[PDB]
Formats: sequence, structure tokens, C-alpha cells
Amino acid sequence: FVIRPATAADCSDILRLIKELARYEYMEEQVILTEKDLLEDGFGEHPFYHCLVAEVPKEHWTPEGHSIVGFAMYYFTYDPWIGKLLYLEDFFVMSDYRGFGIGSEILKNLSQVAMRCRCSSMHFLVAEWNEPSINFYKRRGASDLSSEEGWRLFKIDKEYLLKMATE
Amino acid sequence: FVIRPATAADCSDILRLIKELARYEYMEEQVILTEKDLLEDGFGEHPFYHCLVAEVPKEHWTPEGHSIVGFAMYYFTYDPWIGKLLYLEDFFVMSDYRGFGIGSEILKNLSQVAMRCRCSSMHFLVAEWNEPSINFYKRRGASDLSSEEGWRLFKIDKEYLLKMATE
Ligand SMILES: CC(=O)SCCNC(=O)CCNC(=O)[C@H](O)C(C)(C)COP(=O)(O)OP(=O)(O)OC[C@H]1O[C@@H](n2cnc3c(N)ncnc32)[C@H](O)[C@@H]1OP(=O)(O)O
Ligand SMILES: CC(=O)SCCNC(=O)CCNC(=O)[C@H](O)C(C)(C)COP(=O)(O)OP(=O)(O)OC[C@H]1O[C@@H](n2cnc3c(N)ncnc32)[C@H](O)[C@@H]1OP(=O)(O)O
Repeated sequence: FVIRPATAADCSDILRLIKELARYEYMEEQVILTEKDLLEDGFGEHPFYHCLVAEVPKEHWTPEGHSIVGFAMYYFTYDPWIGKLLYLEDFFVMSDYRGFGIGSEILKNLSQVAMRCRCSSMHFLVAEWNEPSINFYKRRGASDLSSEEGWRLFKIDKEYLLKMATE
Repeated sequence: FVIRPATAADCSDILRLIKELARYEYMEEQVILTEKDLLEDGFGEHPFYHCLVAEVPKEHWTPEGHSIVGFAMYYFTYDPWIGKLLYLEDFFVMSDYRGFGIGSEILKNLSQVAMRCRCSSMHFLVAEWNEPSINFYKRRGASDLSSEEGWRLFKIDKEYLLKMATE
């Protein structure tokens, strides 16, 4: 297999993989992003996300005829105390393509991206019940991050943003 | 007062305000970012953060002779399901300058930044004990975000990133 940065041509594949992840998590209807959205947010002159994809030889394409079987979606964030961070948002490999070393390689690639960018750390969320992924991550140096407890996460949606913006 | 985007010249002020926030939270020693860090991460050819600052007339400078009395540090993030988000990382106004409407104006500015960028929402963390800030935010449309529970936040620090990067 090959792990490479995505191209505008892979947007179709990214949306498909994003939907597989959502379905794996039983929330597929939650995905309202469109292919057009990804192309614009990801390959426009200013990307709001970066993506790595795992491509397999055409001989081993998915039954649907897809060469892309995995991806990692990330962006850089900032911590006023320590600086640059690489934030891994989504990470998924299609069932039939797991346990082959694709995910490990994607993580290796991300780690290089992090060092090249001089990020001091990579952060990410893992569902509490997902022992397999927790083990995967902790076998590769991951540790628990306690910076968020004692804190509440809030959101201000578009309706109120617009109101505030125009008061 | 004036709310404006920061300039490379304000880095000194940003670091000072970042340290006041840390001290307000009793963690000032945690700030290891340098002025040089901010200049590079914030005004280099690619910013890892954006900042708004509140400037007051020289007549009302701080005892230390500073015109900058508040700031907001943010960056854009991405949610594979809904797209672009504006993430507010740090938000602080010096004690003697609060209750004047500076914070409200900063939030108004951020909301416009969010709409201009077509973000569907603005996310941010508030310490659980901080009822004053919770009220401030909820009076302006904020609501609780439940997307993170049932999830654990992990980190992979530089040591392991480098190892993985070079295995
Ligand atoms: C920030 C986040 O978004 S975290 C959410 C991550 N995603 C998920 O949990 C969704 C479901 N899971 C997946 O999509 C995948 O399993 C991933 C992305 C977690 C991992 O990717 P994969 O390609 O399956 O795994 P990879 O093949 O590198 O596997 C490493 C594990 O497989 C085994 N393995 C790796 N290569 C091989 C191989 N060639 N032969 C046999 N076994 C192998 C290893 O023993 C390793 O085990 P460990 O985790 O106990 O150390
Ligand atoms: C993502 C995060 O980082 S959240 C962490 C936010 N930070 C903190 O909690 C640190 C400590 N607090 C602060 O630094 C500040 O208080 C901030 C940033 C939270 C708010 O900024 P400020 O400039 O103080 O507030 P501002 O003056 O706009 O005040 C709005 C409140 O003050 C009152 N107020 C505003 N303008 C005036 C005025 N001209 N005259 C009298 N009262 C006023 C309002 O009643 C309003 O009350 P409400 O919150 O109950 O609605």
C-alpha cells in the first residue's frame, strides 16, 4: 500500500470514508458535508484540514472499485502555553483492510508532519469503549491528556453568531 | 476602546496577556512560549493562530504603559460532519478593564470572522467553576456541547512522535 497526501481528486473518496466512519459509529446521517464542501475547504487556496489517504494497487481495489481504503484528517491547533499542536480529527481504515499496517504507517506519516512543523505534540479523541484503538495508540507512546477536565465545552451556533455579528 | 487584529508589533503584549491569564488561573509557569515563538507562529507566512486585541487610548494606558488590555486567540478547526468551525482558545481582559464592554465587542468581532469564513459554529472551553463567564457566554447564545463525552483525550508527545517518525 501507499500512504500519500490527498489531492483534490480524492474528495469523493474522503467523503465516502467519512461516511463509513460515521456508519461505524452509527451516526451516518450526521454527515452533511458535501464533496463540493471538501474540495473547497481542503484544496482551495487555504485548507481548513489536511488529509492523508491509504491507496492500494488496483488489483486489490474494494468491491466498489475504490483504491482508497483509509484516511487521516487533521489540522494544526495552538496552545497559548506550549505552542503548535497537530490535531488528529478522523482516522479510519475500512474493515477488510485493517491489521495490515496501514494505520501504523499513517500515524508514522503524521508524526513526521508533526516534527516537520515543529509541533510539540499530537492530540486526539478516542471513544472510551474502544479498547482496541486505545491499546493501538498507547502501544505507540500515547498518554492520557488531563488538560480538559474541570472544563465545559460550549458552542455558539450560526444563528447566534449572525445575531451577535449584526447587533 | 478599539478592537483590532493584532500585528507583529503586539507580540510582546500578547505574551504579557497570555501570562496574566495563566496567573489568573494559577499556572503562569506553564507558559513556555516566547515572544519570538508568537511572532513566528502568528505573523510568519502561515499563522497557526489569529489574535484580536483591545487597545485603549494612551491616556488610559495600564500603569506599566500598555495600551493593549485584552485579547482573543483563535484558529479554525474542522469537523468531518459539519465542516468549518472557529475555535476560541484564549479570551481575557485585564481586571481593571472588565465590565466596560470590551469582551462583548471582541466576541462580536469573532462572530463576524466566523460568518465571513462561513463557519457553522464557534466552540470553546470554560472552567466549570466560572459562573460569571458561563453566564456571559450563555447570555450571548451559547449552549452546552455534548460531542466529547464518552471520549478520552490523548496526546503523543514529541519524544514518541520523533521515535515513530524515525522507526
Ligand atoms: C483521533 C481518532 O479519530 S481515534 C479513532 C480511530 N478510529 C477507529 O477506532 C475506527 C476503527 N478502526 C480503524 O479504522 C483502524 O483499526 C485504525 C485506524 C484504528 C488502525 O489502523 P489499521 O490499519 O487497522 O491498523 P494497523 O494494521 O497498523 O495495526 C496495528 C495493529 O495491528 C497489528 N498488525 C499490524 N500490521 C500487521 C501485519 N502486517 N500482520 C498482522 N498484524 C498486524 C499489530 O499487532 C497492531 O496491534 P496493536 O494495536 O495491538 O499494537
Ligand atoms: C474560550 C475561553 O477561553 S473562555 C475563558 C474566558 N476568560 C475568563 O473567564 C478570564 C477572566 N475574565 C475576563 O477576562 C473577562 O471578564 C471576559 C473576557 C470573560 C469578558 O470580557 P469583559 O470585557 O469583562 O466583559 P464586557 O465588559 O463585555 O462584559 C459583559 C458583561 O458586563 C456588563 N457590562 C458590559 N458593558 C458594560 C458597561 N459599559 N457598563 C456596565 N456594565 C457593563 C454586562 O452586564 C455583561 O454582563 P453579563 O455577562 O451578565 O451579560
